[PDB]
Amino acid sequence: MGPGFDFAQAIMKKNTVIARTEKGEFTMLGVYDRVAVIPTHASVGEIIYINDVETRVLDACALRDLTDTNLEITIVKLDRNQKFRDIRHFLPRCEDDYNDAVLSVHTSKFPNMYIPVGQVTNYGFLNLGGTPTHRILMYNFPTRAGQCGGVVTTTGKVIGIHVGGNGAQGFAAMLLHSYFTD
Repeated sequence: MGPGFDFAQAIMKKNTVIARTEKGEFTMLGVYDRVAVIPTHASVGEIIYINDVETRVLDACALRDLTDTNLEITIVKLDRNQKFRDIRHFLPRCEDDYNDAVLSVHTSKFPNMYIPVGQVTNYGFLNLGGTPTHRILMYNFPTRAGQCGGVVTTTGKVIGIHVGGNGAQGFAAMLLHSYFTD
């Protein structure tokens, strides 16, 4: 409908796949080469389905900060025959608050879904499903089961992936440029 939805759509059309694990279907953001991200609660194993194709997992790393606190991001390298467009230059370098964000989801259940979530707070600590979690972003939208792995963007920035909600608020794990240096 406007420039926020335009940037979100451009990311969804080239940099997402549908990932299936034993714990469900997730929106999965591809970042560069064969490297993608997914919430750690997806429990990635040795094999994953990517757009309903059986795919070997070459590496999976559940990120934690240097306090050894959960970040809820898993970085996955896929045994896929095709690279993602490199979008690392759209990742923030530092922890920050944002205005006018969009949460975008693409699954069997929720295809071509875009949600204007508004203002995003650098919330920090969250007890997420019983697990102490850092670098959480918060937005005042009643997000639901099926939106985990959804991409959070502003115009020109890919800032996080949706990891949970409390019925009134939604929560994303930050994406930082430093996670994807090579």
